[PDB]
Amino acid sequence: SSFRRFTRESLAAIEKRMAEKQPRPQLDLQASKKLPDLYGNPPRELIGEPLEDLDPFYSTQKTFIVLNKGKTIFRFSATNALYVLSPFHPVRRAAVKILVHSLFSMLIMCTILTNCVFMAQHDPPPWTKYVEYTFTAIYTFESLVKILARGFCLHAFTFLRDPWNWLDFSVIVMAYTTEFVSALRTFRVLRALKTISVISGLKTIVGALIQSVKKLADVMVLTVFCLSVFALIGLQLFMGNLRHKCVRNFTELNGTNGSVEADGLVWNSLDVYLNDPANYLLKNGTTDVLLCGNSSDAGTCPEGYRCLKAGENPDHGYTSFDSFAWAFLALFRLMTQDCWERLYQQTLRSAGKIYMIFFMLVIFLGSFYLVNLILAVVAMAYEEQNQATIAETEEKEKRFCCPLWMSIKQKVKFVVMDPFADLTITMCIVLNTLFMALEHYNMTAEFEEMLQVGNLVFTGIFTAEMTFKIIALDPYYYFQQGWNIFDSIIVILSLMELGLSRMGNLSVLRSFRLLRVFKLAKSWPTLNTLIKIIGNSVGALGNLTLVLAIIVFIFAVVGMQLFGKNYSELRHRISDSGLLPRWHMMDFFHAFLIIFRILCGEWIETMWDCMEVSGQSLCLLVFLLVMVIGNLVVLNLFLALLLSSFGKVWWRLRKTCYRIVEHSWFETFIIFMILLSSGALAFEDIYLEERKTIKVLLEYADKMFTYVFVLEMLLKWVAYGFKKYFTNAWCWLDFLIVDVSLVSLVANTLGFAEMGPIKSLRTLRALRPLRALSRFEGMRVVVNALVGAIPSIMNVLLVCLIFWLIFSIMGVNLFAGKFGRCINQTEGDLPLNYTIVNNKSECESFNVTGELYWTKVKVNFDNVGAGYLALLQVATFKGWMDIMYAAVDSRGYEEQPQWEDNLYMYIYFVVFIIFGSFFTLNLFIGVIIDNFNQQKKKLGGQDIFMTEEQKKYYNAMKKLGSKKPQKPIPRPLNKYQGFIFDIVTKQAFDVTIMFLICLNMVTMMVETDDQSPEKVNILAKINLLFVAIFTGECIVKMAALRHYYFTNSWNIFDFVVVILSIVGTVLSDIIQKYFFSPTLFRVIRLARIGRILRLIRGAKGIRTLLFALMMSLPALFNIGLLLFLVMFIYSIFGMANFAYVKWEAGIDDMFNFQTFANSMLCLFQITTSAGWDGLLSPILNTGPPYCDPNLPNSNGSRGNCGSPAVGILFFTTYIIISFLIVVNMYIAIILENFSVA
Ligand SMILES: *[C@@H]1O[C@H](CO)[C@@H](O[C@@H]2O[C@H](CO)[C@@H](O[C@@H]3O[C@H](CO[C@H]4O[C@H](CO[C@H]5O[C@H](CO)[C@@H](O)[C@H](O)[C@@H]5O)[C@@H](O)[C@H](O)[C@@H]4O)[C@@H](O)[C@H](O)[C@@H]3O)[C@H](O)[C@H]2NC(C)=O)[C@H](O)[C@H]1NC(C)=O
Ligand SMILES: C[C@@H](OC(=O)c1ccccc1)C1=CC[C@@]23OCCN(C)C[C@@]12C[C@@H](O)[C@]12O[C@]4(O)CC[C@@]1(C)[C@H](CC=C32)C4
Ligand SMILES: C[C@@H](OC(=O)c1ccccc1)C1=CC[C@@]23OCCN(C)C[C@@]12C[C@@H](O)[C@]12O[C@]4(O)CC[C@@]1(C)[C@H](CC=C32)C4
Ligand SMILES: CC(C)CCC[C@@H](C)[C@H]1CC[C@H]2[C@@H]3CC=C4C[C@@H](OC(=O)CCC(=O)O)CC[C@]4(C)[C@H]3CC[C@]12C
Ligand SMILES: CC(C)CCC[C@@H](C)[C@H]1CC[C@H]2[C@@H]3CC=C4C[C@@H](OC(=O)CCC(=O)O)CC[C@]4(C)[C@H]3CC[C@]12C
Ligand SMILES: *[C@@H]1O[C@H](CO)[C@@H](O[C@@H]2O[C@H](CO)[C@@H](O)[C@H](O)[C@H]2NC(C)=O)[C@H](O)[C@H]1NC(C)=O
Repeated sequence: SSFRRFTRESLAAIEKRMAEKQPRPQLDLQASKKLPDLYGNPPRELIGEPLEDLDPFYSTQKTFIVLNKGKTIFRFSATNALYVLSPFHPVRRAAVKILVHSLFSMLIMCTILTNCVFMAQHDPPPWTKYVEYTFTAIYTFESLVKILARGFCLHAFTFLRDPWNWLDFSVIVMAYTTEFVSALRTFRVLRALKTISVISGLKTIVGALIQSVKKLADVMVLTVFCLSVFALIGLQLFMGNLRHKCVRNFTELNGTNGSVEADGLVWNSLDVYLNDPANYLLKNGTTDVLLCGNSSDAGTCPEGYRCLKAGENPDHGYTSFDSFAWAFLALFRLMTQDCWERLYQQTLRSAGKIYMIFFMLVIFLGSFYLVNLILAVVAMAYEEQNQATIAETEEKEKRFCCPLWMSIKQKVKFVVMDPFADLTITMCIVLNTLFMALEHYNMTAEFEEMLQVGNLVFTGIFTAEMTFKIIALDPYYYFQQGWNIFDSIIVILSLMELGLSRMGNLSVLRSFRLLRVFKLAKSWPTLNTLIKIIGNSVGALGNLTLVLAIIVFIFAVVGMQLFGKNYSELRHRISDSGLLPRWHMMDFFHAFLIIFRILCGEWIETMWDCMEVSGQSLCLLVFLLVMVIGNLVVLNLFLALLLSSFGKVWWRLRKTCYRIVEHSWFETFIIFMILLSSGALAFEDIYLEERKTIKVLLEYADKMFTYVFVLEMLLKWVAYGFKKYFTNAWCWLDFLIVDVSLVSLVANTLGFAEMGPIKSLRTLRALRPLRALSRFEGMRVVVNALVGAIPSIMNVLLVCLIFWLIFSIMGVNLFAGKFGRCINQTEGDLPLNYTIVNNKSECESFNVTGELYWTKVKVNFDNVGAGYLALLQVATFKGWMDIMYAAVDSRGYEEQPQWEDNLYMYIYFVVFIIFGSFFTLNLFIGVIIDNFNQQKKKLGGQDIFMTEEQKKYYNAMKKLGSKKPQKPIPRPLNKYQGFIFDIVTKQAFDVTIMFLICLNMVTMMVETDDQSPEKVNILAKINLLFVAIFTGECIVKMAALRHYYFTNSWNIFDFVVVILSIVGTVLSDIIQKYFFSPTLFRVIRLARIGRILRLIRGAKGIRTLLFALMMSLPALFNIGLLLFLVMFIYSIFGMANFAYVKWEAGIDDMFNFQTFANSMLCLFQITTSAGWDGLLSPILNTGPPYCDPNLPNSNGSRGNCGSPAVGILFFTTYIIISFLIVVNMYIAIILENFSVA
């Protein structure tokens, strides 16, 4: 009834309606949406035909509606298209019929996919010109349909009205313009964006992505403000420090126009001499110029070398603090924590070791807090649209031999359904995934046969279960749920591998039997959650994954044809020695890998190579665009998955010691000893034997510490009950520590020192700091929080252990003994060509001069135990470079590697990261969030990481943030004071002050290392004007008030910053006429960022976000008290174990474990899980030709080798322990951010 064929009388009626016409359309009637069944199913004769409009909102105007077989509402234009085409024209009727046809949409979709394939081919064949013409013809043909059906721009719903249709018009007009330097074809890849327009599902997701980034202006402004403020701090502190180089010593010849000579050569001038790169000193191992510093903490050049400022720069010239432009980039990289340890070591080496305080604040105030603030908002923004989407569903519902065969069929059915049969199958699955885990590199004939024989017996059992199941219930009913389907495909996949094994030279399908371990999800709940996370990404979140896949492909082909030509021609400017670059862009597969590497968080490493090849300006835009856009989609996908898927004497003495134990003076006495005993541990450096008076003093102190603590335990034992002491977990912790100390002391006095087990027990003195946990309530409440999560953490670790067991066994099968390289020690650690040494047999054949060592990668796939460490390094993105490089080079069993031979081994590492590092991490954070949410509810809706006293202060300080607008200040009746009051209280005065802050902020970015005296004087004069006017505006605003400086707390911040600026601006003039400050002048110069910090008053969004950090300050302090204690404990472990190790990649002469100061620097670097692979490598190696045992050492030890056993345990546990504590910090801000919203 409602639907009818369009008629001219109906058009005239709509005209009359518009006539007397000269407040919201219905959601259910919007375009590209399904029509409700209330109006009725359109007849087959009316589908694809013009029908009158249904919504009264558009009834006034000339609009009409069509529907397809799928009943999608389409609103076209009824006004004359192109001024000649009436809506009733037969050609227009044919055009609109083909526009709504679902077959037409599939035609465009298939064409785009074919075009996307043809755009990924570098150096296309010359016959593709017709294909480009055909794609141009098709795209113009479908574009002409829109013009022939809707108009061009004139009437409401038209072609160039929806923003997405501009893309099609731009593509066709640009394609024809090209048909009417060759790098301008990069615009043709925009045809891949048309996929989003074709699929209606993808369009809404893109709209959701824009909304997510729209709710980020306050955070993005704060992020830019924080980075710019920190850049000015870094600029004024390390201005030109990175240019320090160990220039060779020289002497100046007398006369001869000031010529300078080297040891044997002569240079014309000092400028020419020093700028030469052949007289510097390269760092050991790497090809890096060794930085230095005149400070007492920075590095030192060896004999014959001196520290001089002049030089080019580190990292080809792109890593410097000389200008604000470089300072911003060098600190945005710190914000992302992409290779930040390289800048961490370079700045400490050049400036000094004390400057790690600056890196601590940048990593916290700029990286840890700000990135988490970004992630907190995206989760908040998604929760807002998720609620609305669910709300739109709620309102929709409110409105609305045969008898023998049968006899044996039921008999086997009885056996199959029996629960013991299923349990044995699960037990068989567990054994099968464990028997085949007994795979290593150096096998034997018997072991390989036993493992091979075990394959058929396990495969044969599964076939019998499948054979019995297909006949038991029903052949058709057997398929049913996918659990039965999944078993069928896997069991027949193994049979294909076994049948192929007769000719199976390349057998890898046997590694797919591990997928049967997923059958354990029936009983395991956590395994089910992991499957649901993966299923949601391909299921309900299919569109979001498709958008990410589409975006990654586009950025892969954008860079392939933009930098592909330059990479091939200028490969020598980025080649290691003489070969191709490892990460180039001349091929699509390598182009995609760089995009994937950028998504993983490593961008600047490949940015330097591209900037040195193609162009600095262009490479900066593309690499940063994929960094912002790529992470925005990935973070949206990661957060979407997480939220969607989730006698009287005895009595008398007992009372006396009870009183003394409970006395407060006793409690602080023990705390004093706990801190002192922990402090003396760090004193045992490698120079202890040199200091004769400190080694005996520490030994006496150790005796006193173990005598006081024993007395304390005895007093508690006598006073408190035996059950009371042993029922307290904290008291048990102290009991073990003292027991270890007592055993070591009693063994030393017994004359049984320096033995095997006793000497290992002395190292366990590093657990002495653990006694401080039970005393400070700030740390005890944090420990109480992580103890409650131990059952939840253990469940996730088992699932990740099973998930990583599949990849480790599969990785062992793919690579086992293929990581061996026959290196030549005379040259260096460089694999040789196969034209000389082909395998291990040939390497030993030429082993006549004793210089060919068949070494192997320290972290490799030789067995499941060794494979677990490699997966950990790959998943953590630390040290994975040396794994993929040695894996995409494998050339068979015990064969010499070749450049990119077996190149597609990169796919194995990419898939693992998507599954074992992305989805696995998503499961862990989801469980931890769920667990700690339960603890908050269990505790009574109170913060978990906060003490009782801190709660009072935080609650009291929370009320301080209440906005209570006070009454206006009375006008002073001094005429002149009243006049200045009127011109000051006006808000326009604050705008002028705010404008002056930006000008002062701008004039500090002009600072550069190459500062001429004329530029210095002009800037000094400009600063003098700024400090004068600011004092003037402070002296007139205060003059009007004169009695209420206490109120408006921002009015005291500017008063002290002006006084500080007044002190600074007069000391600088004094300093020029007084003793020159070597480094104190930098501080007073740098103390001017207070003016920049005055912008908080005028920014509401910035102030609110900063208020959340102040809320989370007491919570973060408690968590950080524990992390530093753990870092302190591990540092003492490092000095006792990893001292006197060979200096190598991660262990320089300044970042070793010899001293507490040096070990503290290393552990802070590993706290962010950065560069832990580089530090682990010098411990893993043992024996020649890498290490050299039987080497004399000062502290009794011998040999500079490493300990692979404890070296792996030390770094693996600390990486995990730090991550849990860091995660505790990530959510503490989020909960505070959610509450403050
Ligand atoms: C090719 O041919 C060479 C020479 O025959 C082989 O090199 C030897 O390989 C064996 C193992 O197969 C090594 O034996 C090991 O020796 C350890 C004791 O240390 C020995 O060398 C120490 C000297 O230091 C060496 O390394 C440093 C660098 O760290 C160099 O600067 C030195 O020049 C030395 O090369 C000394 O203490 C002393 O010489 C020791 O003998 C021992 O702890 C191990 O258990 C093992 O027995 C041997 O050291 C290697 N070199 C020597 C001296 O012969 C090479 O393996 C062959 N490669 C193949 C596979 O073809
Ligand atoms: C964050 C994540 O990815 C990145 O690092 C990353 C960096 C830049 C851009 C994008 C991503 C991690 C890499 C691996 C990891 O490494 C430790 C340090 N990181 C910070 C934490 C992660 C995640 C952790 O849950 C953990 O992953 C596990 O699979 C499960 C539990 C885990 C503790 C186990 C051991 C190491 C893990 C194994
Ligand atoms: C730098 C940063 O590291 C990370 O946690 C981190 C996490 C993820 C990625 C990268 C890095 C820190 C986060 C919190 C911290 O504790 C953790 C350990 N680090 C080394 C030191 C920081 C910073 C410190 O200034 C400190 O922050 C405070 O808020 C103020 C002073 C502080 C000493 C107090 C106690 C602990 C702090 C509390
Ligand atoms: C994630 C979605 C929105 C896709 C984003 C794609 C853009 C990052 C690409 C698409 C087209 C590209 C442009 C295509 C062509 C050129 C011309 C090029 O200059 C030339 O004249 C060619 C090179 C030369 O000869 O020097 C500079 C880069 C630029 C603007 C490219 C910049 C990067 C663009 C905008
Ligand atoms: C009963 C359940 C709770 C046991 C859980 C054990 C797991 C925590 C796994 C994870 C990693 C495993 C380790 C991985 C590798 C090895 C090396 C393995 O020794 C070798 O085969 C040498 C390998 C080499 O160095 O080449 C001995 C077992 C061990 C310590 C494994 C012991 C069991 C571990 C700790
Ligand atoms: C290992 O590397 C060296 C080069 O560092 C190869 O060349 C030898 O180098 C030494 C020292 O310069 C010369 O004295 C020899 O005459 C060189 N031998 C030659 C010509 O090969 C050395 O050959 C390599 N080791 C091998 C392959 O035995």
